[PDB]
Amino acid sequence: PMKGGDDSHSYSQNSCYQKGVIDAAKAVIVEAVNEKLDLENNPIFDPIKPFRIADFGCSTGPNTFHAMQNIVESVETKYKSLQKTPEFHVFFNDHVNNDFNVLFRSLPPNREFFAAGVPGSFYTRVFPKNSIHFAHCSYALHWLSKVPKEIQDKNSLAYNKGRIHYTGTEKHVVKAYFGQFQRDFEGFLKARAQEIVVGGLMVIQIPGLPSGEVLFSRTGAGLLHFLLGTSLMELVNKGIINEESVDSFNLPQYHPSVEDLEMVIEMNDCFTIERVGTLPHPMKNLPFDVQRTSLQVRAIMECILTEHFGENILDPLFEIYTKNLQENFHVFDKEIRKDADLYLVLKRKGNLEH
Amino acid sequence: EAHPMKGGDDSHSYSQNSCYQKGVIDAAKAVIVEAVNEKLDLENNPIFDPIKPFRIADFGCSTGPNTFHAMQNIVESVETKYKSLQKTPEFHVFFNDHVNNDFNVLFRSLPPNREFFAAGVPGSFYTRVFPKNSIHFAHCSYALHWLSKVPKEIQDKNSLAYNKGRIHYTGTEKHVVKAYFGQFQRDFEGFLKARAQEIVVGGLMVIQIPGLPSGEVLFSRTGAGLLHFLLGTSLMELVNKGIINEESVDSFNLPQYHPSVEDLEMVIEMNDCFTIERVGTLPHPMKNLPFDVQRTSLQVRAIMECILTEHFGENILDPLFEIYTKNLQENFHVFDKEIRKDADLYLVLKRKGN
Ligand SMILES: Nc1ncnc2c1ncn2[C@@H]1O[C@H](CSCC[C@H](N)C(=O)O)[C@@H](O)[C@H]1O
Ligand SMILES: Nc1ncnc2c1ncn2[C@@H]1O[C@H](CSCC[C@H](N)C(=O)O)[C@@H](O)[C@H]1O
Repeated sequence: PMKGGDDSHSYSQNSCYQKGVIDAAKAVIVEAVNEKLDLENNPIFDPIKPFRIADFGCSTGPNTFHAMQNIVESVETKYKSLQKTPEFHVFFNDHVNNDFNVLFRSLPPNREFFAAGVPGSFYTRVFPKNSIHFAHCSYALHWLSKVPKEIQDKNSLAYNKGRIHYTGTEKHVVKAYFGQFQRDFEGFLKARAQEIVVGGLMVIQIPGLPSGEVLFSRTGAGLLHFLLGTSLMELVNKGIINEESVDSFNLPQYHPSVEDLEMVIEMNDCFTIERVGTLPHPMKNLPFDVQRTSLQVRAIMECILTEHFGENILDPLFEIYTKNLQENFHVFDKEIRKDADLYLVLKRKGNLEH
Repeated sequence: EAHPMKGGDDSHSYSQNSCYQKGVIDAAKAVIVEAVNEKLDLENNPIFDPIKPFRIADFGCSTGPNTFHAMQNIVESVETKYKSLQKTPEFHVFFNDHVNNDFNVLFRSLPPNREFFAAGVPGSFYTRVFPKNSIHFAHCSYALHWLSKVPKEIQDKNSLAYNKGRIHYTGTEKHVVKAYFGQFQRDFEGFLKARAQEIVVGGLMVIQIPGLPSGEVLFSRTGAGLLHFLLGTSLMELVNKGIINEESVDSFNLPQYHPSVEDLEMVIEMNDCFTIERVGTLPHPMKNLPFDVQRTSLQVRAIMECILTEHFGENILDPLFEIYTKNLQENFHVFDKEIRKDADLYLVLKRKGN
C-alpha cells in the first residue's frame, strides 16, 4: 500500500496528482450516472433497499472521500428526479495492511452514507454476489498482484537485468508484464462481475498508454521509473548498494493501452464498454515541479523500496533522484505526452446478453 | 465519548489480555446454537432467502481474537441449519466498534481461511451504523455495560449524587447508583432503537453483558465491582502521595453500569421492539481457576488505559498500576473465594413483526 498516517511524508499529503484525476473524473461519474444508470422502473435499483457503492484501492483519503461523495451526489440527484431517496452504503476496499485507522478517523463528519472498510486484495472476491450497484477503481489497477516471476529468474529469456521496470523495447520483459496484467485484470473482472448487479456501473481510472504509443519510456510514468532505476545504479556505482539488489528489483506495475484493456474486457465478456477515454489532467498547464514530483514518487514507492532495500536507502536515493529530474526538466515539462490517464465506464451485462 | 481497548498486538494489548472475555464467548457458543436451532425461522421464509447473503454484525468487536470466535460460532450454526434445508448462502460479517478502535490490528488478524466476507464499521453503536432492515443476526458481547457518557449529576458538586473520592459505585451510594441506572436506561434504549431499525423481522440479537448476579444488590460483590473499587483506592493512594491531585479523582468516573436481569428486561419491555426468547446467566469456564493477580491487573490496564490516559496524564499509568497490582495481591482471597463469579448475563432477543 501507500505510505500510511497523515504525516507530511504520507499519502494523505502527497497524492494531489491523483486528486486532479478524481476532479476531472467527476464529469465522467456525473455523465455515467445520467446517461447509463437505469434507475427508472428498475427493481435492481429499488430505492427501498440500499444503494451500495464500493471503492477498490481506496487508500487513506482524502481522494476516496471525494470520489465517493461524487458518486453519492450524482446518484442521489437522479433518484430525486424520480421522487425517491435511498439509503447509501459505501464500502472502502484496500489491502489488509492499508491504514484503515487513518481512513476511518478521517471519514467526513457530515457524511450522509453508511460506511464500511473492506480489507482484501481486489484480485479476489471481497463482497457477496450481486450486491454492488456502483463500483469505482482509481489509480490502483496498474499495480500487479506480483512481479511476473520469469523476470526475476537469471536463467530466463525475460530476465530484467540492470533495470527496475520496462520501457517497451525489451520484448521478452514487456511480454512478461503484459501476461501478468492479463491474468490480474481478468481476475479483477471475474470477481467484479460476480459482485456487481446487472446494470450496475464500474468506473475505472488507470495510468496507461496514450493510443498509438509503443514506448512506455515516453510517458511521464515510464521516464520516472527509468530514472528511479538509473538513480539506484548510481548508488551501486558509489557502492552504497550492490548490483544484485537492483537486478533483483522490479516494479509490479503494467500501464495498459486502451486496446489492452478492451481485449481483456471483451474476453471476460461480462461487462459492456460504455465509454473509454483519457483524463485531461488539471495540472497540465502548470510548470513541472521537480521537488513535488520527487516526493510523490517517494510516497508511492516507500513501502516497496523499503521492503527490498533498507529504509536507509530512501534519503540518499531520492536526493539522487531529484538531481536526475532536474537534469531532465525539459523532457518532463515539454516533451512527454501530458495525457496518460485512461478511464473506462463499464456496465454489467444481463444474464441473457452473454 | 469513545474509550476503546488498548490497541496493537503486543503483550500489553487487549488482543493478548482478553482471555476472560473469550471465556464468555466460549460458554455462549451453546446459547448461539440453541437460539439458531429453535428460534431462527429460516425454513420457507422470504426474509432469510439464501439467494441473498446472511448478514451478521458484532457490536463492540474490539481487535480480536474474541470477535472472530463469536462470528465463527454464528456462521457455523447458521450454516448447519441452512444445509439441513438444502441451501447454502453467502455470509457477510460486519465488525463494529468506535472510530478509534484499532481496526488495522483487527483486519491484519482476520482468520486467513474463512467462509465469510468481512467488513469493519466504525461508529458508536448508540447510533445507526447500517441501512434499515439489513441485519439477520446481531451479536454484542461485553460492550453494553459501557455507557455513552458519565451521568452528569455525579459530576455536579451541588448534587447529593456527586461521586467524591470514588470512580464508580459499589451499590450503597443510592444517589450515584440511581444516576448510573438512569444513564443505562437511556443508552440501552437508544441501542435497542437503532438495532430494531437495522434487524429484519425475526432476526436474532444475542447479548452478553457483565451484570448484577441473581439475587445480588451490591455491585461491589462482583469481580468487576471490586476491581473498580480498588482502582479508585489506588488512585486515592496516588492522591496521598502527591502524584495526582484530589480534584482529578473527584472529577473522574467510569462510564459503566452493570445491570441486573430485571434492569435489562425493563428497558427491553419499554422499547417494545424485541421479544426475549432466552435470558439467564452463563457459567464461566475459568470459575475454578485460582485468581491471577498479574494477568487481572494487565487485563484491567488493557481495558482502562485510554480513558485513564485521557483524564490523567499518560505519566500516571505505571505508578497507578504498580499500586493496583499491590492492592490486588492484598485482596487475593476476596477475589479467589468471596466474590460472586456468576455475573455474566446473556439475552437472546428476536425482532418483532408489525
Ligand atoms: N490488489 C489490490 N487490492 C486492494 N487494493 C490494492 C490492490 N493493489 C493496489 N491497491 C491499492 O490501491 C491504492 C493505490 S493509490 C490510489 C488511492 C485512491 N484510489 C486515489 O485515487 O487516490 C493503494 O492504497 C494500494 O494499496
Ligand atoms: N458506543 C459504542 N460503540 C461501539 N463500540 C463500543 C461502544 N462502547 C464500547 N464499545 C466497544 O466495546 C468493546 C468492549 S471490549 C469487548 C470486545 C469483544 N466483544 C469481546 O468479547 O472481547 C470495546 O472495543 C469498546 O470500544
